[PDB]
Amino acid sequence: SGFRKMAFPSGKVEGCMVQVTCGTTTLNGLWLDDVVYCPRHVICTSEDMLNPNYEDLLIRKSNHNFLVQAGNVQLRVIGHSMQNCVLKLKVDTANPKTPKYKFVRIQPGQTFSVLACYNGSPSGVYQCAMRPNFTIKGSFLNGSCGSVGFNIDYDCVSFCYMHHMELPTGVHAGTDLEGNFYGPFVDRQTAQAAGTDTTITVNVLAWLYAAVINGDRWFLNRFTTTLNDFNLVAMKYNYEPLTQDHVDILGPLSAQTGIAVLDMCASLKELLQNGMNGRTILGSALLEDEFTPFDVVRQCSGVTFQ
Amino acid sequence: SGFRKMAFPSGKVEGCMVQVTCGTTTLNGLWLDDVVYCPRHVICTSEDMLNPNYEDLLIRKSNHNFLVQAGNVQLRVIGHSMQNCVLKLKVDTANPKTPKYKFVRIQPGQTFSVLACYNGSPSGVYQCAMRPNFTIKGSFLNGSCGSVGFNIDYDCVSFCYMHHMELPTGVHAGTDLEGNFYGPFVDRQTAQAAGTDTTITVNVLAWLYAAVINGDRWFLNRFTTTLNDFNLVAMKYNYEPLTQDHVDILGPLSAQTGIAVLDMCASLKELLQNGMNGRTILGSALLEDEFTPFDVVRQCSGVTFQ
Repeated sequence: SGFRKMAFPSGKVEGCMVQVTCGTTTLNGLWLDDVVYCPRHVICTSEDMLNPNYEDLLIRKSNHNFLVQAGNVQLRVIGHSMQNCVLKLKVDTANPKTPKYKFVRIQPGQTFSVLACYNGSPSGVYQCAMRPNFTIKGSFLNGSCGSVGFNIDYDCVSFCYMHHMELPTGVHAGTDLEGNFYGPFVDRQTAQAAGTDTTITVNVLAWLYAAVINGDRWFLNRFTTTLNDFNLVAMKYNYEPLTQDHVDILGPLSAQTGIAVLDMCASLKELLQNGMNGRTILGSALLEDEFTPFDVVRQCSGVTFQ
Repeated sequence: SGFRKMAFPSGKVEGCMVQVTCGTTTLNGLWLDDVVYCPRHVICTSEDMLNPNYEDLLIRKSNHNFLVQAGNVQLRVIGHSMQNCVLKLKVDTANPKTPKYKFVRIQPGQTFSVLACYNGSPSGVYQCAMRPNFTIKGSFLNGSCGSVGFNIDYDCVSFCYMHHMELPTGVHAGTDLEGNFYGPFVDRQTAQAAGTDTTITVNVLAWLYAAVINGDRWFLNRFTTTLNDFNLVAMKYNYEPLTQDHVDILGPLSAQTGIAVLDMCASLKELLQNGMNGRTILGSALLEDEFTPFDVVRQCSGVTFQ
């Protein structure tokens, strides 16, 4: 029993982290096979970030201008190219620790683990979600760009995020591993403001199922609802509209607990309208939305990775 | 910016996890040098757990009765001994992935990372604290015993916890790596109830400093207090008494923010008496007590491990 915000084991990703320095800027890179991936703003000074022309700035950079260090050893850069907002630095040595991996572009509402790194060295691991406004609420200081987000299915690491930017409001923006930003954000130090931080309804419901499986049952009420009636309440509280696709995804948790999805929706509706009255659910005083239905099943079934 | 519940990178510990089977019971072991450490209740059936005589049960076990598997390969058990509540299984091969390590017995209030494992395979990593009642609030299913808790300082893993038991109330109990339980708990399936779940005051204060460093400043008030006056409020709310030792430990965070420790205490006192009025601090609707002052400094300074 017990339900915790749980990250994936990070060892497979630790073995891929390197330090990348270009001129005076140092950040992290991801070394997979004979390629190191990093944010293209490694080529920028802080002055450059205000209005960078990346193609022009890149002209002044050769292979030998990218210093790549894995622990205490250099890697030799034999080619480089810009793909969207990432650089691909070809090195002469394939990473002997390369795991099985894929690059995936995730949907808003999906979760992943972040290995926060500085100077190519892992500092910590935590769980994030891609918010509906395409930001993430991470923990990133200077030096952390190029840290990655990932999921693991057995022995395959699916990389889905690379950190690039901190917005003036303290939330975070980045790209997939093909270098395309999530949402409308750009790698320029400008006025970029995030849209509404909407709550991920299907994730709240999954977490309520996790609470029931763990004995936290006080919020179960005598009511049910419909999708359209629930969504009238979802909209007022800045919750994502619940769809039939979401109902289908919650099917297994509904079967395990014997609580119909729409009955759980009516419980959530009462929590939104009445608050929690100073009570807690799984040790939280607010409605948690960064566990997916898949996250709940994994943590409740003990799925492992090798 | 951003502050997250952050675990240590788990790769150094992943390489030490093995599966231990004795008879029909399978759990996890920790392989360091040529010794595998695991809970002694690996020798018990579920019936045995009601009133086990471990010395008697162990008589019926020989080296060859302990099946130890690292991934897909057996390890050969060449000796075994009981130390308190752990078994030490001597194997004929030193773990080639053994990190620099120490065994430490932690104090209540200190935090650590848990690598939850099943059948010797890591499933996830999360952050815990040793509660003042000597329980931990973890996430452990059947199969998870022998999972360990640890801290890392640079390249040295300090192992501090091994999971043994789930209490009927759903909280968790275990030992240090010398096999001595934290608190009064025993490895027997009996009525063991936890004492008061007291809040770790020095950790709440550290987290309030983390909030200020991140721009969450609404709870700063115009008041100060004294240790004795604060502790009159701490006692009413089941908070640990704050001591001068705690004040000294918070010194660096006080210096960085310019907020005197006793001024932060008066802010906390108002939060305890008035509640948070539906507001949040670092995304939490309650007062968080599982970050130590050291955890805050590390996460706020970007300390790394290699």
